[PDB]
Amino acid sequence: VSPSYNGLGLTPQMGWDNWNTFACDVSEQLLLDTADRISDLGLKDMGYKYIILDDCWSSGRDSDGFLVADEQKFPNGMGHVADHLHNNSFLFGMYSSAGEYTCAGYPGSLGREEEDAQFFANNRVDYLKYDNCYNKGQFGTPEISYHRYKAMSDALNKTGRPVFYSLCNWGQDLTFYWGSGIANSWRMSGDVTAEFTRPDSRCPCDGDEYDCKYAGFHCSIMNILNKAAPMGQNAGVGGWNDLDNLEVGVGNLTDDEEKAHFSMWAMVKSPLIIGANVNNLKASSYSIYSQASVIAINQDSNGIPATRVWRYYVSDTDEYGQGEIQMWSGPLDNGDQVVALLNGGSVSRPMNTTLEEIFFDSNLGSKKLTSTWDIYDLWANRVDNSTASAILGRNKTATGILYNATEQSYKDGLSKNDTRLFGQKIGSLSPNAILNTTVPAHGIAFYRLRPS
Amino acid sequence: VSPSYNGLGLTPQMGWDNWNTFACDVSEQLLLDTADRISDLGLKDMGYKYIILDDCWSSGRDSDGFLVADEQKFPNGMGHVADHLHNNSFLFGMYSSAGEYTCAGYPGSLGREEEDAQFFANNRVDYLKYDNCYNKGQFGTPEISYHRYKAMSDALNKTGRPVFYSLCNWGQDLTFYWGSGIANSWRMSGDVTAEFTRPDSRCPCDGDEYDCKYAGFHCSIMNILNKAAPMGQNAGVGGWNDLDNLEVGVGNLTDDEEKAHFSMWAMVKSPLIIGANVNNLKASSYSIYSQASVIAINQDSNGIPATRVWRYYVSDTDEYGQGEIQMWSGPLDNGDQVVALLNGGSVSRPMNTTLEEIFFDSNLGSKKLTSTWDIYDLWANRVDNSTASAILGRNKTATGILYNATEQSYKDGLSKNDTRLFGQKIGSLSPNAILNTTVPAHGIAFYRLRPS
Amino acid sequence: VSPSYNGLGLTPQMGWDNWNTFACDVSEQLLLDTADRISDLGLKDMGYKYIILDDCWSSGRDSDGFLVADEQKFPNGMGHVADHLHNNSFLFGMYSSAGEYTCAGYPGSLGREEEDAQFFANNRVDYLKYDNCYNKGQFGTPEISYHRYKAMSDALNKTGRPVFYSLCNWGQDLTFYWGSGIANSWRMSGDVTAEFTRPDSRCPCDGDEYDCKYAGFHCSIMNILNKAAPMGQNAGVGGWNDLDNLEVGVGNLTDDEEKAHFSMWAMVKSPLIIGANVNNLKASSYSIYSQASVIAINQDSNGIPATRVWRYYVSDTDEYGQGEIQMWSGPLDNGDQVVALLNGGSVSRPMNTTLEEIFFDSNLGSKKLTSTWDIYDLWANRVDNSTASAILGRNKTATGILYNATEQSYKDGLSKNDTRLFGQKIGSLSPNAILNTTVPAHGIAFYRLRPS
Amino acid sequence: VSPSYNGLGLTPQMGWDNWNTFACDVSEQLLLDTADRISDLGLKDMGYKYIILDDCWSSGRDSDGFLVADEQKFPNGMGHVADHLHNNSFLFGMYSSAGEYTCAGYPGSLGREEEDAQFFANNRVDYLKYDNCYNKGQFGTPEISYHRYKAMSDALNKTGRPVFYSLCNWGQDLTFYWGSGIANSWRMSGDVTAEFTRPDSRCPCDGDEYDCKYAGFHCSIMNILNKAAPMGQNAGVGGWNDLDNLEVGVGNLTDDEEKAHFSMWAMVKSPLIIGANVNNLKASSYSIYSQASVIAINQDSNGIPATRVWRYYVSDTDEYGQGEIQMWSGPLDNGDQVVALLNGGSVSRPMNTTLEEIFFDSNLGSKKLTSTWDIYDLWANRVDNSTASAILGRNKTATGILYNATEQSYKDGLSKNDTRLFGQKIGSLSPNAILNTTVPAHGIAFYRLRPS
Ligand SMILES: *[C@@H]1O[C@H](CO)[C@@H](O)[C@H](O[C@@H]2O[C@H](CO)[C@@H](O)[C@H](O)[C@H]2NC(C)=O)[C@H]1NC(C)=O
Ligand SMILES: *[C@@H]1O[C@H](CO)[C@@H](O)[C@H](O[C@@H]2O[C@H](CO)[C@@H](O)[C@H](O)[C@H]2NC(C)=O)[C@H]1NC(C)=O
Ligand SMILES: *[C@@H]1O[C@H](CO)[C@@H](O)[C@H](O[C@@H]2O[C@H](CO)[C@@H](O)[C@H](O)[C@H]2NC(C)=O)[C@H]1NC(C)=O
Ligand SMILES: *[C@@H]1O[C@H](CO)[C@@H](O)[C@H](O[C@@H]2O[C@H](CO)[C@@H](O)[C@H](O)[C@H]2NC(C)=O)[C@H]1NC(C)=O
Ligand SMILES: *[C@@H]1O[C@H](CO)[C@@H](O)[C@H](O)[C@H]1NC(C)=O
Ligand SMILES: *[C@@H]1O[C@H](CO)[C@@H](O)[C@H](O)[C@H]1NC(C)=O
Ligand SMILES: *[C@@H]1O[C@H](CO)[C@@H](O)[C@H](O)[C@H]1NC(C)=O
Ligand SMILES: *[C@@H]1O[C@H](CO)[C@@H](O)[C@H](O)[C@H]1NC(C)=O
Ligand SMILES: *[C@@H]1O[C@H](CO)[C@@H](O)[C@H](O)[C@H]1NC(C)=O
Ligand SMILES: *[C@@H]1O[C@H](CO)[C@@H](O)[C@H](O)[C@H]1NC(C)=O
Ligand SMILES: *[C@@H]1O[C@H](CO)[C@@H](O)[C@H](O)[C@H]1NC(C)=O
Ligand SMILES: *[C@@H]1O[C@H](CO)[C@@H](O)[C@H](O)[C@H]1NC(C)=O
Ligand SMILES: *[C@@H]1O[C@H](CO)[C@@H](O)[C@H](O)[C@H]1NC(C)=O
Ligand code: NA
Ligand code: NA
Repeated sequence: VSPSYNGLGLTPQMGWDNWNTFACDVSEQLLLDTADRISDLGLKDMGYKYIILDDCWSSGRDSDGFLVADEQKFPNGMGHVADHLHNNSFLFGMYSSAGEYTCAGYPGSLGREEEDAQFFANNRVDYLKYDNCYNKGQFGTPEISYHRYKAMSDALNKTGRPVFYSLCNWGQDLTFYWGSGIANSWRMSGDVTAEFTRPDSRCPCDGDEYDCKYAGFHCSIMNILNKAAPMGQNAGVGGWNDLDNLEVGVGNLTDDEEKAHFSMWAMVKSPLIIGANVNNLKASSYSIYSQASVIAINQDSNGIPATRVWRYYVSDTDEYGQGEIQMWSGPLDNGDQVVALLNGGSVSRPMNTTLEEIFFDSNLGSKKLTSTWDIYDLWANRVDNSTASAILGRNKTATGILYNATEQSYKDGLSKNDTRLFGQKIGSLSPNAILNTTVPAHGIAFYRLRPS
Repeated sequence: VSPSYNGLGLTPQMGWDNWNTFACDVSEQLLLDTADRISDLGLKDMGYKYIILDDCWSSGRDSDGFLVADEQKFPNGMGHVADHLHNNSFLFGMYSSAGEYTCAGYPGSLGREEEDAQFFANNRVDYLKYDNCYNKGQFGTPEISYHRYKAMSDALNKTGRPVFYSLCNWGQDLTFYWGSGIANSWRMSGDVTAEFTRPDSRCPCDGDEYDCKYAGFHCSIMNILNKAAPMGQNAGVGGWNDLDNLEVGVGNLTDDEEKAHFSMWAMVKSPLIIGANVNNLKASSYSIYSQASVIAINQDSNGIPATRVWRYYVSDTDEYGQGEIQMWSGPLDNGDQVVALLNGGSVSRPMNTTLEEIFFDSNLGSKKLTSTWDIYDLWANRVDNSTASAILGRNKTATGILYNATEQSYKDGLSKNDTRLFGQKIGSLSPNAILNTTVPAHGIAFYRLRPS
Repeated sequence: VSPSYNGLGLTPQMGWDNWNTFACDVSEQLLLDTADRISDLGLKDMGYKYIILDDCWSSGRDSDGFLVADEQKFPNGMGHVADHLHNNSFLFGMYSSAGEYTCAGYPGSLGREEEDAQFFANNRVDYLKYDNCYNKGQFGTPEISYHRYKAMSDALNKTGRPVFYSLCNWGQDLTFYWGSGIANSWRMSGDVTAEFTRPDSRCPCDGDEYDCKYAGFHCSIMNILNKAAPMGQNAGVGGWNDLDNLEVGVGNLTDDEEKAHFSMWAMVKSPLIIGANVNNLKASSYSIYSQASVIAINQDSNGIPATRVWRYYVSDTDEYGQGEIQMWSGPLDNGDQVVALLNGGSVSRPMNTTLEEIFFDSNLGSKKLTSTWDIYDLWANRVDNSTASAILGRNKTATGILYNATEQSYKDGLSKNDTRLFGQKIGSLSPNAILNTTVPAHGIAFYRLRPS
Repeated sequence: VSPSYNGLGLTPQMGWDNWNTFACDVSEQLLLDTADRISDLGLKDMGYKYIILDDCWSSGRDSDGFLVADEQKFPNGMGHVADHLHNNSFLFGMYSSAGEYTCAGYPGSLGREEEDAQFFANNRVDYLKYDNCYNKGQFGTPEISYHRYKAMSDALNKTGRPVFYSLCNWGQDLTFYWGSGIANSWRMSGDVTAEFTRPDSRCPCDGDEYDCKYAGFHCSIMNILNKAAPMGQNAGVGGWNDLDNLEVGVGNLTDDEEKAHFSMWAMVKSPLIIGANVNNLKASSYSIYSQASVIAINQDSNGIPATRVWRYYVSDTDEYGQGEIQMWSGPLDNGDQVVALLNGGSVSRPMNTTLEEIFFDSNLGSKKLTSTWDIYDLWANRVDNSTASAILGRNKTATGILYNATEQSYKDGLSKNDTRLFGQKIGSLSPNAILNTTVPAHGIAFYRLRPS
């Protein structure tokens, strides 16, 4: 534990980034249309408040060496986009790289940190995603990467404008060890893709290689979760591990795959940044993003990432030879416990645990192991495909259907025993007894345990 | 071999640390009540003399930048705690981190070494445990970690007050190579836990990964012993490998597990720091901590860590799939040999060795291989559960029961053939013959060999 | 993506280097005789335009510390060789090492970069191959190797003469990450040899060890391709991965082995540098080097290295126990796709794929997966052994037989639907259908897919 | 290739070091008695000319900070020992460490290089073995270790006295890459021990881990040879890989084990430093050290370490589970080839090769593969146990029995077809035919091939 370095990131950030679905094809209009949609779907008031403009936004630098926004894409400048966002209670995120160029080859901020931070503050930006392309050999040890990322941390501080600082160096040089003192979150892997298990030659480090020398990209969901597993102990209030944008509503993930993915990102206290096109978002994916019960886990006050209790490889493997099952467990601020039974195997299987496994650091005879716990299904009462379809088609309003965190914070809701934040009680677990469930292929049993 | 850098640590340190059982809930009263108990149990006069106050003791820094003790927890200042300790023939240990913050998020000493060392000397501290949380990217190579730890070594020297300097950087950047010239001991792994074999996702480096890039914590007893195995050659008089505080009397280790753990920590010349709550210590655990014969191994003059002679995996595995058997052997200053037959398997098994294996660096026809050796059981004559229970319940005194090392040092005792320091002769081993014993699951046969 | 650092290497370089076949036995006469032959074979006008003089060319340094060409080997100086080359529309490459000495022990350029770059510019050199022998400990981290290679990059820039800068540090210290900002290409492995699969003790890093600490040499074709596989994502316009000179026409590779080797080097956008003796080049090898269709892949505008889609080990292993099969796929600027079915096994086998695998980053229902694609065999219409033998024996001219890229660029040819650049249409692949072929041992099916 | 940095080490050094058999118990008398014995046994005139005094020779430093020889062990100073050695045509070696202390805890030379080099030159020393104990964190990257070893290289040069500079840093930080420009030889592993295969917990890096982070010691013969295998390419005239002192005549190696060990150290161009006590040396070991034919391999002019052609694990394993077979081959300056068939398995086995395997870098149809080669057994005509026993017992003189390299160099002897340097012709190997032999357990077939 340490205080937040800048007072921000007291819980992981939530929002949306245009990259997965728009790439370099960005504009003021795109950003504001999306923001309007995120507001109208009631997703903004669930906490998805950072509208993060990614790469390809600039056209070069002026005679003073200042970044210039592309005037075709942003005819009114960036500050004007910020103003529209702020006027609808959004926060505005922008992008650069700690290199000569950005990943798409636009002007990068390496050695230009003071001017570039100043540009972002002049344009009323609230968040910076800060990449690792073209870093001119300034990597390879913790100390060199730390000083490069600190250069922009300090420059942003110098502006006097609070900026949520999001590192994007893919875990390179053990970022989880040094991120907290200079940043609010850090990517800890190469880019995720809409694949649950698929090994990819562009992502050469497997799930056990958390200290990876070629982060790459097109890393699968499970590859990234596995990399993140040991890293929870180095995250907490003010500084989070970042498992990359959610692929919910992107590509061809099954409903089970999307539930597993959203639930596990929540449970490890990853940022929850929508990667989908919200104006081209299907019903099942929308109700995943809108599951208040799961977001409440992610937004637990004094948040602690959950711990992987066990992992076993199974003979039920998919088309790519992949198949493993995992149990995760983690404390919650009100005294409850989050439990995940994760079936990464190719077939539906029964999955089981006990209080001894769930309360993994509790001694025999402790009050946690001696007590009875009520099991709540965190996926109960999800917005059904019909209501979701109605809301997306603008025939129904999200107001009164989705939980409004702006009106009543997750903390306050949990205190008042709000049904929408706990899911449904489905039973109880006593000492000596076992919790048994059937878990779909590439799916999850996601529970909140409460003292009876 | 090299001289002790500061004249201290001529044998490994012994004492107690409040962390395992009290965490941040510390006070003067806790410290003095515990110290009184350690004195009264006769554990102080066995050599357990460092009372080490861990994290969470400070409240901030004053207008001069000096550390301030929490005045609620320490109403009289730290120097007053030291005075009480010294008046009962104890030594006083304190804690900081070579980082911006301590592990629990209190003020750290990085870049503040001169003031902080001065604070400790002003408060009459005799020992510093010096952590590795929040190190601001100052790790990753031997040279950078060495200079950070040297900064505090030098600062402590500058005060003129002798301070036993205990490194806590978890082996990071090959500490065993550089610790000796600037420190008296160094942690060589992530934190131990009360588990004999259990792999843990928070401790991602297995037993063979001595050069680990994510030390983590909740590492099992065997995981840490295995990591330590190759490191014995880089320890000795003045500078020791530190396998973390003893879990004897903590959690739910079996009696065999606690004997194996205490015996192996002694045998590799780890510090022997009680991790138990001494005012909530069970009988079997108390008599483990009080085994004079085993402490005498640890406190051998001109101490040499023992060497692992062999390791084999066995089919008898526990609930976590773990099972291995090991033989260790090491020289003792008086010419005797310590031998350990370690059964990490899940079932009781017969275990065997010969003089050739025991005296692993002796040539055929050498006088060690040609001679007959008397076998002594170092666990013979342990304080029985009844006497231990009586002493702990304050119905019997430890005086005249436990060995008094203050009255007569371990060195002197061994010279005078003191029965309490050798255990019981159980037989002899001749050339060509084999030593056979039955060793309990997760247990040990721990012997001292003497020339007949 | 980033712009070319110096405006060169817009596509990978093509040419010839004397090393494989002449070693230190070089002279003006050798160079000009070879160049005449490369011109007359029509290989120059296919794009093989860099005549690269390798090691052993100098005799020492003069009283000013300037490099001196060996006056026995180069009686007229180097600039005179350049002039002859330029007068036949060739470009001239030379060699040094970023060390005290070159690999063969001649004067190296480390700490002498300004003078040596000046020497090369004074002698009208167009290309520098820059080795990594005898680097005086200046390696081990990205930052140190980057600064050493940057020293010569800057020195060459200072001369004002455009020089194509080719790194030869064998991938050491993750060159693919830092090469682009200071160089046009970088060797990414130890030296290739004329072996398709053979493990060699002089090349201790296997195919999966892309981050290798002892690059070595005598690395097999497949060893180097495997190392290169994850690296494609860090290559592109202006800066390429270099898989070493082609062994086509060197040693005893089969015709299938040479086709696989040439096709895969083309497909990953490696430089295509002839390693053969062109005055001692056999017919089958000549027609491999002259396959316009395959060169057009390598010289695709806005070039993207292909991606390895899958790799499986097979039971059909060669004399060295090696056997694997691979599928590669990559985009082409005009919208076509290159597909490679690679049979590294010891026997001829059927090989298969689908549109879903070929278009690996396309979603179900996308227009690429829903469309029908015409399959073109890129090895169709290769110059037959008879015509090749006739041309090599100076009985037939290459004019009107080999494609003339000087007359009409690869880009322009592809636009005009030139038959010589596409191979032969052999069928079509529809959704849901499978592409089936038989692939010879150590051979390849190499296709261009075009929308029907 | 590069020139020798200082003109020395044109072939690997030969001599003797007192450590293995005398440890810290050294004196002038020991050194001169041993030297007299090495002279009288005719071993000096075979090339064993460096008498290397190891650790524990000093008593401290004087008021000027100069090293002081222990006046009890060296009553006349070191220069006087040098004079006696030089007067019997020996060269004198001494020892320090690139650390605060030597390995045995005597004064080390780190930061004292100028004075210490001066001390050695003042005392007429010809050779320095320069250790790596207590290096004060100055390791971990190539650059830091290189600069530490360069500091003493430069200091020795500054004295103006030629000193053969022998590195002893156990291969740490890839010494084979940077040793040549500053030193004549470099240890490339932790200390050898008199075990042919035995894995040891004190030597945690196995045979494949050439880039080892804990070199350790008690490494077996095969462990060290395996580590050395890829390193041959970075050795040659002026700078050699050092596989540690020979264990021939030390401990309990079989005669086959000692022949394999001596032959392989010769063949890879390791230094050949006698580790035995020459006044307590058995007959079989003496005739191993005196095999002129094998020394001639090691002392080949323009020496090239041999290459491991293949390695296979066998089911015939020893008490430690070890068993592998290897073939090595290497060029010799006169055009001959050295071939080793190495049987590391537990039983006698037939071993076979062909000209294609022997001449591993030769193309089919080359003159080496098309020619017939005479096979010479390099172990033929070894001094029999009787003659050896007679010489050692001072009943026979070595003069006229052992080859005298002082009288006639190895180069000259080979030119004159001297029978003593070639062994005995036992047959011939033709194209298409196989060389078949039976090789004893842990033994070797060691051949020189000559064109018929
Ligand atoms: C995944 O594949 C499904 C078919 O299984 C496909 O329908 C999705 O693409 C989306 O299809 C929608 C048709 O109802 C269409 O309206 C939408 O534009 C389209 N999305 C895109 C980006 O083309 C695939 N998943 C996704 C989210 O693309
Ligand atoms: C391990 O579990 C045992 C039961 O097998 C449990 O009794 C121990 O906890 C201790 O129990 C004592 C009851 O006699 C009690 O007096 C003591 O307070 C309690 N310890 C703690 C810290 O709660 C468990 N081991 C330990 C040492 O905690
Ligand atoms: C590979 O081995 C073949 C035999 O299978 C051999 O012929 C090649 O060497 C070349 O042989 C030619 C005979 O027609 C000869 O003219 C040529 O000089 C010779 N090459 C060399 C360098 O000696 C072998 N391959 C190669 C390309 O060397
Ligand atoms: C290895 O073991 C053999 C027995 O197999 C033993 O004899 C050797 O020790 C040497 O024995 C000699 C007896 O003839 C004796 O003269 C000699 O001093 C002794 N060596 C030492 C150092 O004690 C063993 N090998 C060696 C070379 O020690
Ligand atoms: C935002 O609202 C403020 C009123 O609070 C107004 O002054 C400003 O013009 C608005 N900007 C935009 C772009 O809507
Ligand atoms: C700048 O840094 C200081 C911490 O040193 C902090 O108090 C302040 O909030 C920071 N300001 C901004 C704008 O982040
Ligand atoms: C909602 O639709 C998704 C597919 O988009 C499907 O997987 C899931 O089963 C549906 N849930 C319901 C309400 O049946
Ligand atoms: C300080 O260092 C010197 C060694 O240089 C030593 O003599 C002295 O004992 C040290 N003092 C303390 C208080 O540790
Ligand atoms: C002492 O009690 C422990 C349990 O606390 C038990 O394991 C052990 O067997 C007992 N020893 C005796 C004296 O029987
Ligand atoms: C030198 O560098 C600059 C880029 O800073 C570039 O504009 C110019 O083309 C370079 N000149 C040469 C000769 O490469
Ligand atoms: C051309 O010759 C090569 C051998 O050099 C052979 O492998 C191949 O089959 C031949 N191709 C033709 C035209 O048959
Ligand atoms: C010192 O170094 C130079 C090489 O710079 C060399 O010429 C000379 O021989 C060296 N002298 C000694 C004594 O090694
Ligand atoms: C010489 O003696 C050794 C044992 O010291 C033995 O291994 C070898 O067989 C003997 N050689 C002869 C001449 O038989
Ligand atoms: Na507007
Ligand atoms: Na004398």
